[PDB]
Order: sequence, then C-alpha cells, then structure tokens
Amino acid sequence: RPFMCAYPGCNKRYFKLSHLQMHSRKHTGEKPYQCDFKDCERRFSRSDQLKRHQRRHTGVKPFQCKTCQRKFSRSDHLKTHTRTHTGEKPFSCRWPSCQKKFARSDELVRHHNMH
DNA sequence: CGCGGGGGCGTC
DNA sequence: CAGACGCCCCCGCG
Ligand SMILES: [Zn+2]
Ligand SMILES: [Zn+2]
Ligand SMILES: [Zn+2]
Ligand SMILES: [Zn+2]
Repeated sequence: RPFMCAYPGCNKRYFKLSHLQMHSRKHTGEKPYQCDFKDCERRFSRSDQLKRHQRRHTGVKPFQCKTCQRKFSRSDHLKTHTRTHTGEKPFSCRWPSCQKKFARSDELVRHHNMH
C-alpha cells in the first residue's frame, strides 16, 4: 500500500493503484477549505475556489485591462470587459430576424426573456 | 440595458 | 490535494 488519498484529514493507504482511484470518489463533494474571515463561514470544495473568494475581502485585483488599465478580480470578467472595446458580440438573438447581438451569453438570455 | 462582480462547475 | 482558463447563471446599479 504505497498509495494514499490526498483529501485533507483522510490520509490513508491503498495496496493497488486503481484500488485508490476509486476511493477518492468518496470525497467527491466534501468542502475541505473555509474562509478564515470574520463571520464569513463559507466552505469551498476546490482550492482555486477559496483563493478566488478571498479577493472579495482582500481587495486584490490580479488582472488588468491592457486598454483601460483597469484592474479586475477575475480573468473571466476581464475577458468579457475586453469586449467593451473589441465590440465583439458572439450571441445573436435566436428570435425571428430580431438579429441583435450581445457580448455576453446571459446578456442574450435576458434579451429573449424580454421578447 | 450594458456590464460589474460573486457562485458553481467541467477541464487540461 | 491542481493551479489556472473558461462558462453559465444570477443579481445589482447608474
Ligand atoms: Zn481519503
Ligand atoms: Zn470569506
Ligand atoms: Zn478596458
Ligand atoms: Zn431579439
């Protein structure tokens, strides 16, 4: 049993390899991490998750707009904002000829919902 | 109404 | 524990 499971607090061996691959599946949805913040007791399954959530407090804005020089807490958000300039709109309204385009997927969804 | 910003989740 | 990229979803605001 060289092998061991990575989940926190549940350290233990496993003779074979596949005999362990299957174990982890147990930890499938546990929330090992939490936020060491005042009254903000929120648990996160993944690590990058918590890391990110941190910024809500920290204030950090790790990403910056090459154009507006504006900083954002998330890359996906910046990614979008980048269209503020590019003027890209990959989402066309699927209704009869109401050929309106939107930069964000959901931005469209709300359009439809208004039709 | 366009877009900021936070959640959750699949994935290499 | 795999950090990091990418989306959908949903809400709030000027
Ligand atoms: Zn385990
Ligand atoms: Zn917190
Ligand atoms: Zn910009
Ligand atoms: Zn339309």
